[PDB]
Amino acid sequence: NQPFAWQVASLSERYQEQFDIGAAVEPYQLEGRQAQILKHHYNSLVAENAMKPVSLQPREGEWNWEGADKIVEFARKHNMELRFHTLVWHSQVPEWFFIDENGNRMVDETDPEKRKANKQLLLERMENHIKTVVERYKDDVTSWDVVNEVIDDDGGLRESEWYQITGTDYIKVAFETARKYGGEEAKLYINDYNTEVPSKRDDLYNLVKDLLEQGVPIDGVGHQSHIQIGWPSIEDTRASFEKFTSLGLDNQVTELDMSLYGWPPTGAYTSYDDIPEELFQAQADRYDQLFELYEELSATISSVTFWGIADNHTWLDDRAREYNNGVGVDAPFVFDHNYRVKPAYWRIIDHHHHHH
Ligand SMILES: [Ca+2]
Ligand SMILES: [Ca+2]
Ligand SMILES: [Ca+2]
Ligand SMILES: [Ca+2]
Ligand SMILES: [Cu+2]
Repeated sequence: NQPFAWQVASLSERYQEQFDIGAAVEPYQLEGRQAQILKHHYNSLVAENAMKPVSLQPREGEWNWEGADKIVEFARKHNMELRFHTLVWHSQVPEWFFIDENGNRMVDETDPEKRKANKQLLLERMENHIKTVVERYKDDVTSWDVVNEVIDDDGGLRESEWYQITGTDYIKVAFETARKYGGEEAKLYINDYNTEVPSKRDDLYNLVKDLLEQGVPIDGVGHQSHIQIGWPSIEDTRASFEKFTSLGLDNQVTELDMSLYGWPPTGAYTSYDDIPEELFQAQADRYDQLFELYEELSATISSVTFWGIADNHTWLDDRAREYNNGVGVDAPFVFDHNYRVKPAYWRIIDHHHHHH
């Protein structure tokens, strides 16, 4: 039976001078064993939910800073980098953004003069959101996820309310506004998932190149990295990192977890004790290879952030229950649901270098 995460060598120290090791957190996890785990193993942090647009400005001019501030205060106290998730997103965004001064839905507007008015009103609202946030946190944040999931899985830009109302300008303006209030040393990222899929990678590459050629201040690309034990391939991961490095962009892994399952995640285990040890071994093998890659590419990667700390709190539990009639569990980390280390931990902390 394995030792507890507080009883073993630090992950962040293992990867000193290669990349920071981060976790996504909620304010209420900043106590007890999870706080202990954070200090011991991570040197970087991101708010799982406290800094998303809906959390911070749920109605116009009503600002909810308290939870965000707590994460910032803990990062200050314990010398952790802080990434900001997220300034602009089609999801988890208040609907008040997309309603005009008459109470009408901007997406439904038909007359051109009013569509242009709506685009300017929406960009002003977006710019004000970003200005207030960045002015408040600019000295505490070291990477900004400026826009999140702007590329569609079937080829284009995502046809969200932002896109339908502003076209591509909400992206140009979010970056220019972040740069303006954040200063030159703010690092501005575009974040997305399935960046390893050739066709999505290319669409992001095209967007970003095009934005860079227009002088839009993009410093890096964020790779959410919601992966599985058998997908995506190391080769495809490698190709993705290198394509963006070729534009002179930093890469960060922003939301790493490795599901035990495929897609859709049926049929999930309903108990942690039901998970076979061969599956955990496979997870360890894959993490080893993944972190060997990261290391191969560490000049191109500034930060690797897991989307949580230990298996007892993961959005992947929700997603298992969503696809399995409300029951089901996932175990995507190197620390288990009781905070004990898993086979994956030993395989990413180790100094093995014999290749495979
Ligand atoms: Ca750092
Ligand atoms: Ca690095
Ligand atoms: Ca779990
Ligand atoms: Ca290893
Ligand atoms: Cu190995």
